[PDB]
Amino acid sequence: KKRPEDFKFGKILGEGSFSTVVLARELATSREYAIKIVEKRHVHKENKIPYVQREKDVMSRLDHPFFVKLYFCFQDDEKLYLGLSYAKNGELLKYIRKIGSFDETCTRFYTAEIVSALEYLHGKGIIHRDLKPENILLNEDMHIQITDFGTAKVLSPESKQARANSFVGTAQYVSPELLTEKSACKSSDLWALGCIIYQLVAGLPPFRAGNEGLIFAKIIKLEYDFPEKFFPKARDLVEKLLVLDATKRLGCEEMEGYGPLKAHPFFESVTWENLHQQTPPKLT
Ligand SMILES: Nc1ncnc2c1ncn2[C@@H]1O[C@H](COP(=O)(O)OP(=O)(O)OP(=O)(O)O)[C@@H](O)[C@H]1O
Ligand SMILES: O=C(O)/C=C(/CCc1ccc(Cl)cc1)c1ccc(-c2ccccc2)cc1
Repeated sequence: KKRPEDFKFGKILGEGSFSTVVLARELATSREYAIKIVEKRHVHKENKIPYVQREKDVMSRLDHPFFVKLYFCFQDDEKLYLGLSYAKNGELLKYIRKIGSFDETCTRFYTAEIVSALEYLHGKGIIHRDLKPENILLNEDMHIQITDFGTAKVLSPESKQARANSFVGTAQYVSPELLTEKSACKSSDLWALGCIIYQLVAGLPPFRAGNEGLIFAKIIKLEYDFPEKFFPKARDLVEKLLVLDATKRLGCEEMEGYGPLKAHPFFESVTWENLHQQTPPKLT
C-alpha cells in the first residue's frame, strides 16, 4: 500500500462537492498520477460512503483504453485516496464550448470511441448512468477517458438483473425511463449517447431549460428539434437513440446489441479495431 508521503503533490486539477483531485508525482518512480482525495469526516457526515465505495468497486473492474484507470487506493486518519491516470487534456465539454461544435470527421471519431467504451462497459454488465461531456476526459493523445463511476451500477449476473433503482444522473442527459418508471437500464446510457452526439454537432444538448423540471417535461415528451444544418446520417443516428421506449434504441440488448449500432451508416468509414491506436483528428 502506498502512503501520502510516497508522493509530491502539485497543482489542484479540480474540486468536487466532497472531493479534491490533485496532480501527484510518485517519488520512487517519477510517475504522474491524478489523485482523488476525500475527507473521511465529510463523507461520514454527508452519507457519501456508498458513493466512495461504489466508485472504487466499479473502477476496480475496468480494464480498457477508453476509461480512466484506477492504479491504487489508500487511506490515512483523515482521508481516502484514489490513484488515477491523469487525463492531461481535461473535459470534452471544454472543447465543445471552445470551438462551438465538431465537424463531421471529429463527431464521428469521438462518437465511435464512446460507442466502443459503452460496448465494453455494457458487456461487463455495468450501467454508467451519468454519461455526459463533463465526464468524458481526454488524455495527452486526445483519446477519451471516461470517468465518474460513483453513481454507476454493477448489475447482478446471478439474478440477470436488468433494471437499477437508485435515482442518479444529470437532468440534461437523464433517460425518460428513470423519470417515469423510476429505474434505469443499460439502454439509459444510449439515450445519453444520443444527447451527446446531438450536442457535438449542434453545440448544445437537445433538452435544455433554465431549471430541471422543464427539462424533465421536455424529455418525457421527446420535445426537441434539429438545427437546419445537421449532418444527415448523424441526425438519423440521433433519431434512433433518442427513442422513449428503451427497448427500441439502436445498440440495446432487445435490438441485438452493438453490432447493428456499429453498422449504422454514420460509421461507414470507421475502423473499429484498434480505434485507440489511431491518431485522433484535430478539432480545429
Ligand atoms: N483522472 C483525472 N485526470 C484529470 N482531471 C481529472 C481526473 N479526475 C477528475 N478530474 C477533474 O477534477 C474535477 C473534480 O473531479 P471530482 O470527481 O473530484 O468531482 P466532480 O465529479 O467534478 O464533482 P461532483 O462530485 O460535484 O460531480 C473533475 O470535474 C475533472 O475535471
Ligand atoms: O484504499 C483502501 O485500502 C481502502 C478503502 C476502504 C477503507 C475505508 C474506510 C473508512 C471509510 Cl469512511 C471509507 C473507506 C478505500 C480507500 C479509498 C477510496 C476512495 C474512493 C473514491 C474516491 C476516493 C477514495 C475508497 C475505499
